[PDB]
Amino acid sequence: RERENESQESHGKEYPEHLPLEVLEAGIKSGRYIQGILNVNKHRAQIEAFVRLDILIH
RNA sequence: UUUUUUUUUUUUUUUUUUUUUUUUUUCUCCUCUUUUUUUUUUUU
Repeated sequence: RERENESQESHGKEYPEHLPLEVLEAGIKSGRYIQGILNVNKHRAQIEAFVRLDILIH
């Protein structure tokens, strides 16, 4: 019963689609976007992703 | 004492041409474990 619910609450997209750069120019300048390097743990490497300014990406 | 006649190896040579490696399939796919990540230092 789960199966149909998880498979029909997934539709036909897997990842957020990207977008242009001038957006990122502005989003920086206006002050709503930080940007740094990104590393990963290695015991847990599918979950524990960090964004060195640390932002936990789950 | 046994004369005379019954052809034979197809004729021909003095014709133009402006293309080009290959060639045509097989789907989506659960990466297991002390961690933040250590870090100066000196002898190459």
